[PDB]
Amino acid sequence: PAGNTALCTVGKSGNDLHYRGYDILDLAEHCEFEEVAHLLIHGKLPTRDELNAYKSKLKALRGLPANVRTVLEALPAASHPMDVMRTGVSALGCTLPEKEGHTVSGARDIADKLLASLSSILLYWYHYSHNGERIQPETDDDSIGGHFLHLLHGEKPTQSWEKAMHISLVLYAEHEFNASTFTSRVIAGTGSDVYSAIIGAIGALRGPKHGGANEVSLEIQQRYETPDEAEADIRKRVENKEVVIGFGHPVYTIADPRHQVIKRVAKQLSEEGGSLKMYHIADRLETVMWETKKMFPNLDWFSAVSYNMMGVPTEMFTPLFVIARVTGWAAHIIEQRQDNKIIRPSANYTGPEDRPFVSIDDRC
Amino acid sequence: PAGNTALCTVGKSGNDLHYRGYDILDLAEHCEFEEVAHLLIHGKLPTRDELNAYKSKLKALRGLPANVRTVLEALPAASHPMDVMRTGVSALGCTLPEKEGHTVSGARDIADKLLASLSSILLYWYHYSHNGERIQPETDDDSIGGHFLHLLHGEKPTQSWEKAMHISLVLYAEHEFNASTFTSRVIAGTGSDVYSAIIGAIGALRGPKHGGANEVSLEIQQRYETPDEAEADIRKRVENKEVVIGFGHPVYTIADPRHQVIKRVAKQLSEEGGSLKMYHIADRLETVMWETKKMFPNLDWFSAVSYNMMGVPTEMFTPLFVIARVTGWAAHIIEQRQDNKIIRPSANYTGPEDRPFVSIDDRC
Repeated sequence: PAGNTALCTVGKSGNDLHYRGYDILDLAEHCEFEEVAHLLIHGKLPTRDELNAYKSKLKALRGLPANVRTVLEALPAASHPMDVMRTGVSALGCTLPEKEGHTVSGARDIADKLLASLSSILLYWYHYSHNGERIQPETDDDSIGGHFLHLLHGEKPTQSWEKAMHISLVLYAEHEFNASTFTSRVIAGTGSDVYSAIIGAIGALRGPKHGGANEVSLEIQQRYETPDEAEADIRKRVENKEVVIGFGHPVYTIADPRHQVIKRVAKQLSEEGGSLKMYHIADRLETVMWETKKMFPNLDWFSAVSYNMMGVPTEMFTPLFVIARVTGWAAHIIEQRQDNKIIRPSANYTGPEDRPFVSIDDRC
Repeated sequence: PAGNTALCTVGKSGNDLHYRGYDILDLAEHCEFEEVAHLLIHGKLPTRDELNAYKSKLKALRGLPANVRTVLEALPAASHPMDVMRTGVSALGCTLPEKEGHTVSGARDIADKLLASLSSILLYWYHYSHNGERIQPETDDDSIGGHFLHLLHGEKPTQSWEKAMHISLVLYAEHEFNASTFTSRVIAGTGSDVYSAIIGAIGALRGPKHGGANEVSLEIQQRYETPDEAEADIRKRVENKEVVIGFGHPVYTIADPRHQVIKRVAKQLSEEGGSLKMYHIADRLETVMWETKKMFPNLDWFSAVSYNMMGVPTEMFTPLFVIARVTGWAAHIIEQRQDNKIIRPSANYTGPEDRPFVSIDDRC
């Protein structure tokens, strides 16, 4: 145990997930993502009136500073979209810096600014560099996911795509201690600013062993023409001691509770389109992965199908992880500041013993 | 048992520091910083021929890409200088990205580029934002330290200042696990890129509890006009249970071996310039902290004086710590990728026990 938290419980029964006491099943079923972002950042499920004010507040924070636009326009088309988000946030930190007091209130305002504008940072860079257009970040869209989709596709998404986006983001919002969250906490713990703690987190989430997962879940799912030929190739790959990504989890011993939710979303999204190809392939390999290895699918297995049905480019999967997870990060950064206990990390040495100094001419 | 390292031992005897088995006392007396950089990044103390080539390589790596310049130009004059580095390194990662393989050789290329240009990033921004000038970063100075001072002051430094920079930067080059180093290894343990690992480390080092203890050390020393007065106020604060920054260490139980070395450096700088007011106060307060609390001074006590004598603005203290410590971080990044073992932290839970969901219109 690396620290204390009041934020999140996962895997006590082998298959449960809670955000500040609330079940993720209930949260995914009923809440807009914004309700969950309010729970994490601002501490509680908002009333109706608290939600209205919060959604209006977020709606007005979607803009990009003139100088940030100049920063984004300078980043080449081939940039890792994660590095684009990292740079934009970094530039923003220089432009709207935290007040040197580091108030809880100030931390939340930054959280809320990042949350509203990360989509704008990504997609403004994307459309300028890829298409030569300076898009309008300040849409009339009423939700974060809906804003995302609008800015990506150049049109307002269906009510259907918006609701599924709410469910996606909620499932990804918080997950106790992991590499990115822990990083944010280590950075918060030195007395550093919110932006920096969020920027280290983003760098950790960029790593394919952490935030990359579903990018390759989609890569596996798209290899195969049919559910039969997927089955054959995977059990061939498992017999050759390959790790199939999208399966298993450190903490969970029985199931990832977010999976059943995202599978259901993927199913509806695939149906509504009229194409259940990719879904049936994922569903087959799920059965096959259990027969072969006794592994359950994690959230990153079917999120691949749901996102792709919504036309999300592969290289934007992790950036969406950042739009969702920034809410947990912001909660953890704030919690770390309040009980700023630190666990001094120390190592085990395996280098050479003390040895005499060799002079420069003496080492040739 | 957070991880294994072959890089550095700290306080095995209580007052000892080794970089790859070499004693810090020997390194600081005999090595150009470039030689310690080479030891941490490339693995060995270089032969004369290898140093000649390394310096020729670093001298030509001082440049700033056209797009990166444009990025730095958008950062307002009032940016934290650490946030400027953060942004600059961020944009550079988009510009000269690591190839997807993450080979050892490519990592060292990025560490070397970063080692050579961190000073260019910082000071191009400073002199554009503060003085309206586009400086030439590709100078003819023959050391990183000397390059820094040239771009800061607008003139080549004295030989003496150059050598003092060599020493300072050797002293700050590496220090086993700590917040910034551990952050670099967490980010690296996700399979993320060198820039991301370094950018998070910068974020951690920016916290006043970690990166800028010598800035507050300077504030302390500069409160007072005389040793006698300094002694009266600090011993009054100590009686009132105040913490005096620049004293103690979590690892060293006897002495910081880096202190003796920087004290000598600061003595020569203060004497060559003329003023000893600050030195005589720092040196006096050292005595007071010993008699009163049996606390020894750590490196951040006299490095204030020495950097001050070299005309370094206080806000550039921690940026200079980055120039030095990027060598350790880079070596630590390389190590985590080799002997890889996850991130994996866990928490104990203190939040609300499973509670019922209240639907939005029924909350109060």
